[PDB]
Amino acid sequence: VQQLHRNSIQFTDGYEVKEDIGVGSYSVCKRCIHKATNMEFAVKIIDKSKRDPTEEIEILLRYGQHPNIITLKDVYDDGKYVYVVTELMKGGELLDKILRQKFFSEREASAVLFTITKTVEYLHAQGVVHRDLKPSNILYVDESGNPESIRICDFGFAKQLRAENGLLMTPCYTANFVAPEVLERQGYDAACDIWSLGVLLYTMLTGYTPFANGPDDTPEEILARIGSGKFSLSGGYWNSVSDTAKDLVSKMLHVDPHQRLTAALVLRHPWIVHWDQLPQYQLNRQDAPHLVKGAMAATYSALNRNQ
Ligand SMILES: *[C@H](c1c(-c2ccc(C)cc2)c2c(N)ncnc2n1CCCO)[C@@H](C#N)C(=O)OC(C)(C)C
Ligand code: NA
Repeated sequence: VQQLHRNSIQFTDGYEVKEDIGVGSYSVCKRCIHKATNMEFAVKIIDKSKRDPTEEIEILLRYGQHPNIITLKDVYDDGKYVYVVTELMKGGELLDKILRQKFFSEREASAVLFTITKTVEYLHAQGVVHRDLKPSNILYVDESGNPESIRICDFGFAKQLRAENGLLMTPCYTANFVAPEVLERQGYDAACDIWSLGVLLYTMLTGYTPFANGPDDTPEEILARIGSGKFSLSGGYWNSVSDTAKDLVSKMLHVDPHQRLTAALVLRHPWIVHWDQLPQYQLNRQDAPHLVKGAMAATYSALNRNQ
């Protein structure tokens, strides 16, 4: 792999390291400054002895050109750590910014889901599944609040479909070859990416998550809700929401992964297609962004205990 950058020169040579902006067990995101131009960037630093970042980086190299995918700017490998330099996101988490907008509308929500689902329809069509589309991994690059500034930002769990050979495959070229039940697994992962977008949508419309009330909810109870197939689309915050939007929600959160909408079908839904008939007036939402952040972290911690 030309992703063998161990031979060139120094990250610390060309950038000034600033503060952490995110932390995990085998990687860290810090903010940084390109010494020569004084321009700001983010840099995920990845421990090579703990994880192999090759698939993330390749995916970023091939698809980072997408207007709604985080854009890779540089990358180093001093041997022990890979330094992945990107554009720095100045708009914060998308869902959080939206929840703190008292007058957010259905029309806005549809444009947001369009932009995001368009992006995942493209990834899926190129054989990529994200596997971890939580709302905290979707950010705004600036504070304009335009859909154009949405970025999906972490591909640390993303998977590119391959044949046994180790050769890259698109869902379209299904001739080979390396297709043993791996078929169904990719098919299920893309369905989980859609589910995650259903969760995002639910929460945008009403200001709460469908399967968790706060960070204190036990993982067992969240899983029971998730597996019950049942969730409320009535009353309170749901009264003021169109029936077209509730319909789309039911189909993106459909408990049956085989009945769950595809990205392609999501974009053919009237709530996405006839945006121009969607109301621009206020939605009636709960106002508890921090509680939601907790419930969201709870929902994914409960799902990701194994993975
Ligand atoms: C990293 C992160 C990034 C970022 C994403 C991807 C790559 C290759 C490099 C950096 C980033 C950017 N570009 N702008 C603003 N904030 C950014 N963060 C921090 C978000 C808050 O934690 C994180 C993400 N996404 C991340 O996942 O960090 C750990 C893996 C948890 C350490
Ligand atoms: Na991009």
